[PDB]
Parts: sequence; structure tokens; C-alpha cells
Amino acid sequence: MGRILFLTTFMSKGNKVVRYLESLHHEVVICQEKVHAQSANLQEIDWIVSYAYGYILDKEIVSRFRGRIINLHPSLLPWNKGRDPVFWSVWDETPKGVTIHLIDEHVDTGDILVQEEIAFADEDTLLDCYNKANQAIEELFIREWENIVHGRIAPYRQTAGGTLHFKADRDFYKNLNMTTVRELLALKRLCAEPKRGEKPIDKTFHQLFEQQVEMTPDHVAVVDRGQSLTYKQLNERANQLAHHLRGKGVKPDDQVAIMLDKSLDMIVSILAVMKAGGAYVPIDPDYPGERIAYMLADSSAAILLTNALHEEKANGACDIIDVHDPDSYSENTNNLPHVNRPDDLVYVMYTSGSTGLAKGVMIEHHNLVNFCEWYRPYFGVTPADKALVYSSFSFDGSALDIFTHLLAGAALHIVPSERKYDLDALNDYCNQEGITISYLPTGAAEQFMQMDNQSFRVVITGGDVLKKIERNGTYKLYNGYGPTECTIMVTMFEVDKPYANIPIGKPIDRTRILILDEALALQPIGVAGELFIVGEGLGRGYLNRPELTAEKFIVHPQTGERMYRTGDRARFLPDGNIEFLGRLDNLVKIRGYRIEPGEIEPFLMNHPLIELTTVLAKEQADGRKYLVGYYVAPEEIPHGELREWLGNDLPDYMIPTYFVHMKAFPLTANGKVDRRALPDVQADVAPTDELEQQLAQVWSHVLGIPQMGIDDHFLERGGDSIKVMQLIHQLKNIGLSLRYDQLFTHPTIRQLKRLLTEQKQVSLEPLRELDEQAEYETSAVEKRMYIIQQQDVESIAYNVVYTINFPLTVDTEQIRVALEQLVLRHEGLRSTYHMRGDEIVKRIVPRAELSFVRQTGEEESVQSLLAEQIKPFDLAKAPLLRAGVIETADKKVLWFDSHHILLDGLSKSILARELQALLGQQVLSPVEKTYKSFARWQNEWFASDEYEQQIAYWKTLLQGELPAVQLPTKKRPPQLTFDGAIQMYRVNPEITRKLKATAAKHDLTLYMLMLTIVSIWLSKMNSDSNQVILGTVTDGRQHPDTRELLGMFVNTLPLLLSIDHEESFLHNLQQVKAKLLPALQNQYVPFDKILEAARVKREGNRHPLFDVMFMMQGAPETELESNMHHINAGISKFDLTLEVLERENGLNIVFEYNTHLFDEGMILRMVAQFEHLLLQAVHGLDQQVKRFELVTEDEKRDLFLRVNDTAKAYPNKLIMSMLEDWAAATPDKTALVFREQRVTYRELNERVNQLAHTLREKGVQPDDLVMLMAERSVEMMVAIFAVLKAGGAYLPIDPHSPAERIAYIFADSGAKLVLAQSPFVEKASMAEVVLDLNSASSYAADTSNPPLVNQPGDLVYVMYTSGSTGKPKGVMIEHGALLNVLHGMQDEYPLLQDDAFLLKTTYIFDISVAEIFGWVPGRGKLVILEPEAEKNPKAIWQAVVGAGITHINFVPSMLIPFVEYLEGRTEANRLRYILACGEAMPDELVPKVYEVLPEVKLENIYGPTEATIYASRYSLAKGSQESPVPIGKPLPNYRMYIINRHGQLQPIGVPGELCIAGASLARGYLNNPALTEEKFTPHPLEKGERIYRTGDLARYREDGNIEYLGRMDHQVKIRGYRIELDEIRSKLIQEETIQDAVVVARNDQNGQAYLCAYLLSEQEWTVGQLRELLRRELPEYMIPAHFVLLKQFPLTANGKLDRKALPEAAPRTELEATLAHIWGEVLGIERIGIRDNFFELGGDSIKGLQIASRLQRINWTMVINHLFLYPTIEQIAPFVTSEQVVIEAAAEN
Repeated sequence: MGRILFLTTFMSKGNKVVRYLESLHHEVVICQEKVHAQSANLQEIDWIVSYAYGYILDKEIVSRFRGRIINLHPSLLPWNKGRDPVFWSVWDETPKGVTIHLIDEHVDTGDILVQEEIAFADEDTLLDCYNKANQAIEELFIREWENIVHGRIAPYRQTAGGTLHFKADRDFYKNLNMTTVRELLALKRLCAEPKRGEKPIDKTFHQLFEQQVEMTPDHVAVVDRGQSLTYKQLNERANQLAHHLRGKGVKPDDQVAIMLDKSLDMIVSILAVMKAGGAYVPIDPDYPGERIAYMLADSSAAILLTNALHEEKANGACDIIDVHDPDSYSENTNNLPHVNRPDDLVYVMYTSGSTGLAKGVMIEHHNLVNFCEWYRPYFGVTPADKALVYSSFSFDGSALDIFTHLLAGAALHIVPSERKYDLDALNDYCNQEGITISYLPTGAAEQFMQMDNQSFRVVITGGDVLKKIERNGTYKLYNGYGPTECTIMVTMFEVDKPYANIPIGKPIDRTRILILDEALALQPIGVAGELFIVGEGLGRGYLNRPELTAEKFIVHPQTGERMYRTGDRARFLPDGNIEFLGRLDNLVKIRGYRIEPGEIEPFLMNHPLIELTTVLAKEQADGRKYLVGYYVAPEEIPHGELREWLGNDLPDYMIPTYFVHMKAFPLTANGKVDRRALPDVQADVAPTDELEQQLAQVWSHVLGIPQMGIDDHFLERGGDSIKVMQLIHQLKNIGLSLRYDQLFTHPTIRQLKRLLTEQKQVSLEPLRELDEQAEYETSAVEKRMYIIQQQDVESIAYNVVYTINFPLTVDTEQIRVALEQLVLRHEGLRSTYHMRGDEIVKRIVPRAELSFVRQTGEEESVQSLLAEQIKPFDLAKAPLLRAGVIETADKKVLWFDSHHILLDGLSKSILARELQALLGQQVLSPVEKTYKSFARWQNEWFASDEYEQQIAYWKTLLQGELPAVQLPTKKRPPQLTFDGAIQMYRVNPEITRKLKATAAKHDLTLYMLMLTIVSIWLSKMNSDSNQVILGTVTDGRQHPDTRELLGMFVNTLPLLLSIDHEESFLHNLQQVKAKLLPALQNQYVPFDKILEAARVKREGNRHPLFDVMFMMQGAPETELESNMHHINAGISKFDLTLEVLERENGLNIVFEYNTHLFDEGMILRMVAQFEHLLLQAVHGLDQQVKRFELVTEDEKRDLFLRVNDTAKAYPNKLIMSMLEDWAAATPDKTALVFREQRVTYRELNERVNQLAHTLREKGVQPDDLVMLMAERSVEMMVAIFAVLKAGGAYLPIDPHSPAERIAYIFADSGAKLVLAQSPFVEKASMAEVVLDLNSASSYAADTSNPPLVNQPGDLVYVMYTSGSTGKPKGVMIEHGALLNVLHGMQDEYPLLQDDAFLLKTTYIFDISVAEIFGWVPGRGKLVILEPEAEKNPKAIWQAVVGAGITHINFVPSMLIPFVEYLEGRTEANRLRYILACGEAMPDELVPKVYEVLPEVKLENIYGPTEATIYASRYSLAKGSQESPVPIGKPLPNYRMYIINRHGQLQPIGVPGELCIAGASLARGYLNNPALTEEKFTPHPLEKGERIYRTGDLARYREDGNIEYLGRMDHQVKIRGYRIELDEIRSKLIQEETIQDAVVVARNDQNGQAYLCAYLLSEQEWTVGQLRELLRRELPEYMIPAHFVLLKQFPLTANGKLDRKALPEAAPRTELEATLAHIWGEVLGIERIGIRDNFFELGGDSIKGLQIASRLQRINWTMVINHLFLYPTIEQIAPFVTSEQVVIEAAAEN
């Protein structure tokens, strides 16, 4: 109780805590303005709560509210204080969290009441992190509010520390909100300034030159042809000339012009000017007279040093000092007094005079010094190295060549002018002199790479874009980048492998590169932007141009460092390198696409016959820009070959319309490719018919191509789905009618001529503007939307919300006026929907008030503020659109939300186009047509002939069995859920251009290609299904006069495609196209009509026809539409939606998945598999579809590490050896227990040897088959051990089996002797030397141990199969296979000496083998259970208590009785594990088993006979309950693979065929090579050994365990849903009159399978009651149709449920009759029962609301959700009479 003043940012901030306060009877006064000391906001206030408040309270307000002001700060105090806590916490890597504290006189330092921490994931963005922090702090304020008003929380002071930030501190980071934490940290690390350690150099260039000369005086400095000089002579000459220059008057920062050629005197004069104190200005004598005059006039140089040949080029403007005059050189060879400084100029160079006038770049000494100090240790320039002065001295190229080598002791070499251009002579000179390391420009290096050089060791290139690295030398290639204004180069990269775009490299020492947008803000890693250079590389600026210097060399307003603009578009790579993308002024619009020509260069140079490529943009008289490609080649390549080569990876608008063959590109003085000295030439089946000329003109007006040809494919000339429609529109301006599909079947002008010369079919019927009526009709789409909206009244699943971001200079009132004008313009924004009877009617309102909202939020507060505004709409009120403007701290978010019935895609485009037109002050013409006319026309068209022909296609296609796709989902909810999330996948522009080019070349679109990829992906996830089905969204614009109207026109189409894996990818593309063309031909059919024409019922937890949606959007029309972002409020309309968008020349694929079906890991793995499939199909066009795989290598390794890979070495000693050892060790220990016989180890060994010696004597070799048909007794074990010691394998035969099976086994195997008991000798018919087991004969007197002749590869026992097919075969198992399983079970389950083992199962199965040979290793005792106590549970339970058994192997069919006959009576002991193999263990028996015996462990085991008894184990914990009871990971030395029909690994969730491999695999089938080869097939996953195909269908889990589904030979396809018969078994225990049951899928005559639930009961139950009991929870496609009565299910030998031995109303009251009559009038059935299901008699969503309309016609409001819950008239009756209230009034006078 109290009155709380809630101060915050805006009105709706933190609605959770406000509602929590209002629920606790507390009044909340929301305010956002500044609170005055004496106002109405402070009078009568008990508490004050602040949540990101934008103001500061006064001192008196805090004084009058001590301990009453509670502040909420989403940060871990004292860290991150002020503004933007989460952002600076993620950036500065501080411990994050949330805090709820008090407010003192100081800000953000009060006593902390509550303080908690929070963790931020790496994949979460800053916005998601801020949302999570706000949610956590709101939950904390909700949870700890009753602890503050009650004084429970004890305030504590804060700690001294933390950080502090302000408001503008984030101005440098306004474009980093949509980035993740990992990307933000990477950007922080790769852009952090280095530590204060790089000390600057306080020395110039001449000082370092003198220091180097003093070290290596006699070393040769510069060489010129035949003459060379040393460092000493060069230094002396430079000193003399500098003395002579200083005698004239050379002062610091003064300019001295130099016009000399490449020789010694040039470098001499350069060094002299450097030592004298001035800066040398190089002027190339080869320059034209105009450029030389300009460089002489602009430069303030009064002294010129030139020869007598180039003297007249000076025109006598400066003091000429000839460098050949002896009087022009002094005599003092000593060095000049150093009077220079590092900030003084060293050289002044001019740029190119192309773009404007030449600019005098001023470079200081420290710039060059740093460049040389970086260039020397980086490449290791030794004094023995040689360089070349290749580039002219008027560029930085010569500087790097001269100074770089000159500052390390190298020897420069002057390249001859006769051998400069001729690269052959240059290579010869380099091989002669031994040049190691020098710089060459881009073109020169790319042309020199063809030369065979053997002396080069380091060749550096730069200036232009490097695209060729293939060379003929052993030297390293280095790419350099750097403008003239930033001292030669700034970044260097070492080329080591081919790249599609060669990066420029990392910056040098004391140099940094920034990627900034147009607003001087930082850009994330991977985003293009303008390049900025900072550091020591920057010079002084431009000569005599201070304005341009300040315009270029700028000062950042945020940081303050002096940066330089390079005007180049670059991008930051994640590895630290920088990728050059081109210039910012080269971006040209080529046929509606702003692209860069440079990107076309690496795709044209890939041709083997082309060396150099230059793509440029030229302008024609029409004003359009076209592309021209100049290529260097020895021979001219035709235009068609180049077009075909470029159309493989690039789209049509990226192919140059002209190609020019050149011998060599003209290079300038610096070596760059002259883009202005290129030659431009023009050129040299043409139509003839008037109609052909008209079609060519129309294609020219649409596609924007000046010349169109006849055989020119529309898709090969830049045509998408949009323009085609426009094309049709243009045709409808001439009178020709063309459909959407026909253009895809007639792509050439010849086929268009063939089509337009047959029939007319031109229905020139205008939309026919309707008159002013009171009520207008509605379309079927609007009818469907109204039906869906009235189903869930407060639903926002069909609310379309768009957001735009405008700058702070845009007025909100203007936006409001534009939106009001748009509402008053279109009638759709002024329409209401009503229900007059059973019809949905539309009413027009002439005026509607727009609900415009204006709020003041923040950048990080947008998602929650928009979600708070997403509220359901009322279709009976106008308008149906809400608009709001949220003013953040740097931009304004304009959001608008409408209903899907009024706004779709093209309507959104039109709205964006009109909004941009209104915001630009433009007059729009009134609309001509309305939605009402289209509705009338479409309602009247439903009775025409075209509608019948279009609906006949859907009636014929959707009449048979439809393929039911199955996605790897979790447990589907019982109802239709809509909660979902969205992931994003990015296809880079390269693969996008590749896909588009492939589609255009093979006569396809990108839409059809993506559709085929999605279909192949769904097929692969559906175990390579032949047919798939999925929904798509088209245009729906049926009438031509509807391309400029507002309203929902889109229609959904259920495409049913066929995928043939045996064919190639191109064949599947063609099949998908041929299946999509007729579907798009009949696209104008309502989805409700398609559902009704399917003749298929619909009532479940799945969609009607499809669960996968596929949508695609190309390029937007206007720029405002590109700025519109669609906001999703966590609503998934289907199970999985794939929305492709063509954005930023790349593809954005939105995966809209459901949360109850997919989490985050599964959807990420699915996106990865889709990416892998796309990458496989983009390169494997001719490859087969079955060769493609989904599961990537990472997921395979993860599954192999989590499931398989269990190599554990086990001893190879046979069981016979261990038995002999433990018998000779402990002879007096009990080994066998049989009623009163307690045979030890010694007596057993002797009795076994007495028979083994006789078997060896009567001829028994290894690998022989000895039959044994003895029952459970000591003699059986003795005979088994004797046969094992003899060498042969024992074959168990059931004595109670008929003679036919025994004779068949004897005929199939071929044994040599049969061992049997005394009553079982006659049954063997006395075959071939039979021996009695009970007789005293056939027992030798020798009791010694026979030699261990057997090997681990011999057969241990033979196990015939159960004979499910009819012909059983014996399985051959080796000793190693059994021994490995035994050792694995002993390691997982220790059977020590005090422990025991029971022999329960019959010896005619592999399960009994583990009991027989399990007590061997562990010195245990086996209790041979009597055969009479096999089915008696009491005797087994008593023997377990008596003998004290620890390990027991049970059957999932005998465990139920074994537990029911106990019910927890007496207590047992020593019992540990309970092994259960054979069938699937249920889940409703584990808790009962643990309640009966809470001192045992449950182990679900699985393994066929051919896999050596068991193969997989799973320990069911006592505290864990698993719904699907899995089989667990494989045992040690086991490998279980879930493969598919094509030999491909299945992912998580997708069911596949299980196979087992390992060293414990059986040999094969006895005397059956065909079946062995069929069941044991070699798999490519295991290069050696072999893998057994179990023939079962199972699936994995999230952890790695396998869930046994069922046998592959038994498919479950009931009607159209694939649900196993395991969920029906859950209602068995819930019932009382039925004991045990079973459900078996049966077949009839027509093939339609029908269920038949066999159950056991005391009496026969009514079929109607049995169906009513199952109808409560299970639907109709799961209830069996037949029910029979059985006393007890027949069991087999093992004790399992034999699946092959089984025998083959009226209404009362008034409301009931009313609902029955209503259903009879709507559904169309005469007699309506009181318990009949709504969906049972053809009840669709359409008729579901027809019932509600009929009810409302009788004044009854019924919700469709209530009908979905109560479909029975017996569950709808108690909800109708509750809407009648009799109210009367008084009347008396």
C-alpha cells in the first residue's frame, strides 16, 4: 500500500515491475519530465523508483527522501557508471550484472541494496544483451520488492573503483549495436592503439645517411651501366654540392627544383639538397612542357639543378646551377652542419593532372625516416643486396627504391632507358648484375612475372590492384598500398596463396588504418567503408592549398587525431589484413545495379589466354552507362567466347557489352594503367516484322537494354520476376495478353511470335469501378483472414510490423501528415469487416483517425518498445494500421503495424514508394481502381470456365496419396503452436552471382534453383524421399488493374515436387521447373478452395498440406523500401519457413523455426547442413544428387567423439585357459549350484576333460560343428566346455522342438556327431556316431588339461536365426567376438568372487551365452535354474534370495509378470544389475521396478544375434525418467552407424538404418554366401573390415544415445501420418478391465493398412467403448478399426509377445437438437450424433466459423478455439446457454 512515483525514460518502460506494483495495491505515477521541487509530482509520495532516468534530482528532493529513492542500474557497480552500461561492460571486458541501489547526493554511488551478475554469450548481440539485462533486473526488482519496503535488505556501501562514462562517449560507436560480442571484441583488439613504447626518431635522412657511410665507406653506393661510386665518394660529392648550394642561400623548408635523368648526378643533387637544408622537387624531363611549366610556377623553388640538355626546358625562370660545371661544386668534403629538424620538408611531389589540377604533396623528413626504419628490418636488406631505380624520380616509387636501399648499405643500379620498357633486357641485366630486391609497379611486375628470373629474392608491387601472382621465379611477391600524401606506402602484404581479392596487408610501424562510413563512425569487421590513415605516415599537406589540405587532412570531432582521407573503399578481414575493394567514385549504375567495374577484373583474368584486364564505364548519348573490358592477349578472343566465360560466374549486367583486345596497356610515368589513354571503338540476327519490332522495343523499355535480339533469352539479359510482370503490363498497353507462366515457356522472341500469331484470348475487361454502395463483397483471401482472426481474437500472428530509421532532421509532423494522406488516399486503409449473417462484408468509411504515437526512447530500447505496441486489431474498426515514432539519441525509429489482410509484399512496396514520394513534396495522382471491384470480379470469376480449368488441376493433382514430410524435430505438441524464433544465413555476393549465372545459363531463375535446393534438402532429411511437398507464396495479382492497389493479394500454393537422386542436379532442376510451371499457371485459386478440392480431412497438430514454407524476395524498388525492416514478434506461422532476400548483392536466408520443435543448436546445425548442400550443388551441377551430403565434417567428428570411438584392449586368452588357471588356483571354491549339487572347479574341470579327451580321440578338429540338445543342467555346461576344449563349436538344439526343424538344421549345417541326454537320444534318430551324455561311457580316464589348440578366430558357437522369413540360417560367431563382449560387460559390470550369476533364459538364444560364459572371468558361480521354474516367478525369486544372485538377464516381456508377482514383499540382497535385451523397454515400468526393488540398477541392452548377443547399453538412472527409452552408446570395441539408403550418415533426429561394426562381429551365415554378403556390406566410412546391416530403423538424440524405432520391413504410414504404435501402449495401465495389450499393423486387399489392437481381458469389451476410450486423447488416425478378445497372448521360446501368432446417438434437449440441425445445415449430414466429432464429418476451419455464424444468427457467441477443444456437441452444450441474461424493467403510474 502506498503511492510510488515511477520516473524513467518514457511511458511504457518496464511494464512488468509496474504491473507487479499495481498488483500489490500500490499506485504508480509514471513520469518522464524534470521533477520540480514544488510540484504535484512530489506531494503525497511514499516511494520513488528510477529506471534509466534521463535527469538528475535536486538536492532538496534527495534530502526530503532519504532512503526512499531506489535506482535500477543494469550493471555490476561500481563498474560501468553513467550512460550505456551494457555496451561499455561488453567493450571494456568488465564484470557485467545488474544492481538495485539507493540515490545519495552523489550520482551512482549510493548504498547497494541488491546486486547480481549476468553472463553474455558470444553469439548474442549488444541489443540482445541489453534486453536480457533489462529482463533480469526487472525480475530482480519483482522478486526483491517485498524485502525492501519491509526493511529486510541491509544496505551496504560500494567499493572504491569501477569505470565512468558519459553520453557522447558512444558517438564513436553508433554502428556497433547489431554486432555480437565476439565480433565486438575482435574489432576492439584489431583497432586498439599500441602501447606507449614506439619511440619516435629525432633524426633526419642525411644524418642516417652519414651514419651509414661512416660504417660502410668503401661499399659501392650507386652504379650506372659501367661507372659506379662508393659511399665515401658519393658522400664527399654530396657535401661539396650542398656547400655550394648553401653558399647561394638554401634555408630550411626551402624548395630546390631538380630536373635530371636517371644517373649519378640525380642522386648527387638529391643528397646535396637534403644536406643543405632544403627539400628537392623532382621534375621529370620526359614530362610535357605544360606540366614542367606548371611545376616550376607552382613550386616556390628559385634554384634549379639541371644539365645543359634539359636547360632550355626551364625557359629561364629559376637560378639554373649546372651539375656538370666544376665551379658549381665546392671543395669542402666534410659534412654540413646539421640545421634541419624531423618536421622539415624532405621532398615535394605533384600528383597526376587527370582529376582536376596537380597537387603539390609535401612530405616531412620524419615520414621518410620511419618508412626506411620499417623497410630495412622487414625485408632484411643487407649491404650485399642490389636495387633498381626503375620508377621515375618524380614519384614515391623511386624514393622507396633509393632511400630504402640507401639506408641499409645496399647498392642502387640505374636501369637503362633502352632496357626499361623491354623487360627481356631488364631481366638479362638483373641476372647479370644480380639484383635481389627492388620495387616495380603493378603493370610492370605483372608483365615481368612472365620472365624467367633467377636473381630476384624480394619483388614488391603496388599502386594498382594486383591480380596476377603466377610467376617464373623463386622470389617472394609483396603487395604494397599507400597514397602519395601518406609517404610511399602504408600497408604491406606477403602473397603466399591465390586469392579472389588480394589483400593489401597490415599497417607499418606508427601507422593505423580505420574503416569509417560517411558519418566518421567506426565500422565492424567485415563491413566496407572509407579508408582513413592515421599516424606518422601523414605529411604536412598540399602546397599553397590550405583549404584542400583541411578538407583532406581532417581532424576527427570524437577522437581528435589528424586523419587522412584516401577515398578508397576497403574492408577489414578477420585475420587482421585489409581487403581493397576499389574507389568510391567508380561505383556506377549499370542497368539498375550500382556495381564496381573492378570486381569484374579478376573474373576476366582467370581466362588462360588473358593476362591483364581493365573494366571501365563509358557513357552514350542516351545518358546510360555501359561496361567496356580491355584485355591483353596474344590473339583476339571472340565476343561470344568471353561472354560464355563470364556468364559462368557473373550475371548479365556484370558482363561488359564490349571487349577490346590490346597488345599492351599504356602505362604512365609511375607505371599504373592509364585509364584515360585507352582506345574506344564501336562495332560492325536482326528482326523484320512489325510485331517483332514492337516486342523488341518493349523489352528495351523494360530491361533497359538499347539493343535486343530475337534469340536473346529473357533471363540471360537481366530479367527477374518483377520486370516480367512489368513486361506483361507493357504488352497490355498494346492490347496483347500474356500470362506469367507463358513467358517462362516462351523465353525467345521467336516463341513469342509463335504464341501471338495463334489465338487472341485477350479479355479486355477493365476492373469496372463499382458504384457507391452501402455494403461491398469480399475476396476469398479476406474471407480466410477474417476466419483466422476471429478464431483467436487476441492473436497477433498475422500482424505485419515494419520499421524505418530516419535522421534527427526529419520532422515527425510531416511523417504524420504523409501517413494521414496515405490513409485518406487508399480505401483499404479506411475499410471495416463485418458479419451480416453467414457472409463476410466490407464497409467503406470516408474518414478515419490514425492512431499516431510519439515516444522518446533510446537506441538500446527499441525491440521491447515495439513489442509493447504490437496489439491485436479489430477488423470492425478503421483504420487497421498503427504508426509510432520513437526518438532515440541519434536517430528516429518510425514503426507501423498493420494486419496481414490489408498489407502484404507488393502493398508494402507501394506504400513505401508513396511515402517516399510524399516525404519529398511530390503530387500523387488519385487511384483509379479499388479493392471492391477486384473482389466483385474475383467472386464473379469463380463461375467462369478459366476458374474451372484451374481448379481441375488441383482436383487431379491433390486426389491421391500425398507424401508426408518428416523433419528432425523433438516431441511435437498436441496442438498447433506458433511460438518460434529466427536465424539468419548469409550467402556472399560471389556464390550469389554464381547461382544467378548458372540459373540464367541453364534457362532457370534463382527462385527455381533455391526451390530445388530446398526440395533436395528436405528429401535428404526424409531418408531420400522421391516426392516432397512444401508451401510457397506468389503474387496473386490476377487482375491487371490491381498493381497499384492496397490489400492482401498473395496466395499460397502447395508445390508437390519429385526428386530423383539417381539423376543429375540439372535433371532435377528441369523436373522442378516442369512441376512448378503448371502450378504457377493455376496460381489464382484460393487456398481454401485448394483445401476443399483435396477431398482430405484436417484435424491434428500438423498443418493441412505442408509444414515447410518457402518465400523469396528480389531487389526492392525504392530506396525507402530497402530501409524498411520487418520485425518479427517471435511468431512462427509454420514448422519451418525459409525466406530468401536479395540484399547487398548477396542472399539473406531467414530460417523462421518453431521453438517447441527446434532449439538453437539443431537449427544452427540445419543451417550449416543447408550451406554445405548449397556449396556442393553450386559446383556439382552434373554430379548426381545421391552424392550430396548434409552432415559436415565438424558434426561427424563431434558425433564420433560423443558416441563411437571406444577402443579398449581386452585379453585374447581363451575361456578354456582362464578356466584351467582358476581351477588350478582355487580348486575348493564353489562354481556350480544345482539344487543340492555344489560342483567346484576341480571336479568340473576333470569332468570336462574326461569328455574332451574322448572328443579329440574320436576325431574333432577346430571349426567343426558339434550339436547339443541337452536341457538346463550341469551336464549341459560340461558338454559345452568339452566341445570348446575339443576345438569345435557347439550348436544348441531345443529338445522340445519338432523333428522337422532339427532335420532342417542338420541338412543345412552338416554336423559330425550329436550329444544329447538319455531321453533325448531317440529324437536324434541315431544319425552319425551319437554319444549319450548321461551314460558313463565316452569318458576317458585322463583328467589332464588338453592342449590349447584352438585360436581366437575359430567358431565358439553356432546360433541359428529365429526364422522370421521362413528359412532360418545358422550364424557363425568367433571366439574373439564373444570374448570382447564378455570382457566389456565385466569391465562395465564387475562380477567379483563373492558375486554370482543365474542361468534363466533358454540356451537356444544368444542371451543365454552371456549367462553361460559370464561367471568364467571373475571366479564366480553359476546357478543352473531348473527348466520347470522357467515361467514360475516365485521359484525364481526364491532362488535369487537363496543363492544370492547379482547379475540377471531378463526379457522385457517377462519382467512385467516378474514384478507384478512381487509387489514389494520380502527383501532381497546382493542383487545389483538387471540386464534387459530383446525388445524395447517401456517407460511406465521403470518407476514401478524402482519402487519394488529400490536397490537395483536397470540396464537396457540391445543387440541382435548377428552382432554377438548385445551391442548397446543404457543405464536407466533411479532419479531420471526417459520418455523414449533408448539403447545407449555402443559397447567398447563397437561402432554403431545410422546410415541412409544411399550410404550417407544421418544427422540428429532423422531416422535411418542402424548398422554395427567392430572386431566383435560375427563371421556370417552358415552355408549361405548370398545372405552373408547382403547383410554384411562394406561401407565407405570404414576402409577395412566389414559392417553388418542390421536392417533396423532408429534415430539419435541430443546427447548421443540411439532410440530404437523398429524393424525396417514394417513401415507405419497410417492415412497420412507416421506415428509409431508405442503411444497407444500408454493407456494400458490407466485402464482396469484390460491386463496386457498389443497393436499390430495389418494389411488388406487394396493395400490400405488398418490397425488391430489385440488386448487381454476377462470379458470381451464393446468396440464402441474401446473407441470412445481412445478418442479422448488420441485422434482418429490412431484408433484401430478392429478389436478382438484373447485370454493370453501366445509366447515364444524366449518369452516375448509373438506378433505373428495372433488370430486375424440422438439429441435430447433443445440445445442438442439445435446444434445437430446447425451441423446438418453446414456440414451436410442428416443424422448428427451427440458424440460425433466436428472434424469427423468434414469439419474444416471454414465451416468451423460457419457454425459460429449460424450460432450468432441465433444470438450465440462461440469461439473457434473452444470448438478446437470441444468438437463434440456434448462438450459444446455447457458453453451456449451461458450467454443469456433476462433483464426486465418496471412500469407503474
